[PDB]
Formats: sequence, C-alpha cells, structure tokens
Amino acid sequence: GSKTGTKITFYEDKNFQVRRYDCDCDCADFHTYLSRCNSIKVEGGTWAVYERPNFAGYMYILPQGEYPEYQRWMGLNDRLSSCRAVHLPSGGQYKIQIFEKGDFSGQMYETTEDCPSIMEQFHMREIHSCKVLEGVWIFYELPNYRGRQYLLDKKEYRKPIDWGAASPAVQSFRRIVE
Repeated sequence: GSKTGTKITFYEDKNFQVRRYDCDCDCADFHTYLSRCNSIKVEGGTWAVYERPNFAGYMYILPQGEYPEYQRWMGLNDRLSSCRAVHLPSGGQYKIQIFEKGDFSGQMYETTEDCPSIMEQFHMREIHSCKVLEGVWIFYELPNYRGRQYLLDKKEYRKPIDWGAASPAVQSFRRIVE
C-alpha cells in the first residue's frame, strides 16, 4: 500500500549492530534470531513488545523514536521474547477517568491533559482503577514518563493489575504523539 506502517529492529547489543534485521512482520517470537534483546529502532508507529511469547509478558511501548541504547528506551533487563505492531487510533481528545478506589468509587478525575506526576495534579501516588478512557494511553510506573510502561488495551480495568500491573503502583501519563 504505497506506504509504511512501522519498522522494528531488535539487536543483542546497542548501536543497531549484531545479527539483527530491518524488515516489518509478525512472528511467534523473534527469539529465533536473537534470544535477549536491547535497544531498538522504530520508524513511524509504535511497536508492542512482550516479555514472553504469544504477546504475553510486560508491556513496553516504543513510539516513533530512535533507541541506540537500552537506556533510551527505558528498558528493565533486556528481556523480550515477543513483538507485535501497533497503530495509533484516530482522535484528538484523549480522555482518561481514574478512580481512587478499585471498585470504581471515591474521588474520580476526568479530563484530557498532560500529567507528569499524579501525586501532584491528582494528588494520588497510586490508582486501583482506570476505567474506560479513550483511544489508547500509556501508563508509567515512575514519574516524568519513566519506569516500565503499560499498554491500556481495552476492556474494563476493574483492578490495578487488570492492565498487567503487578501492583497498583502507577504514576502519571501522557497522550501518545507520532
């Protein structure tokens, strides 16, 4: 389709070296070309990488940006056994509704906007429920948009772990921009 979606490249080392590739596709696990993987290279689009095969395990988002080192992609332990392509949904409002309680109760905040530290704008250091929002938002464990991120697919986050979160520990967030 006289166009390109997104190109992901995984290498055992940094500087885009080793025995990596440079083609877009979908497979069970790129672990066939290289077990562990570090830095990456994305050209237009956000690729979703899972810790375990079958799109299962953690959730790392890589938006249009170059990552020569595992320090530029805010990684954890060069752990990746699965990869998939992700496209940004149409829109321009990005609305999120967070609940102080998991059972959708307490002080809830609604509205779009850039949020650096929740424990600042919303005065909350954690969230037990995020409920339905809009399009797709990224969750960061650490403030300033850092610490293993989480991809809020869909469904209803009845609990903090619902979005693959080991704990209700979650910071602010920010709309995705290509």
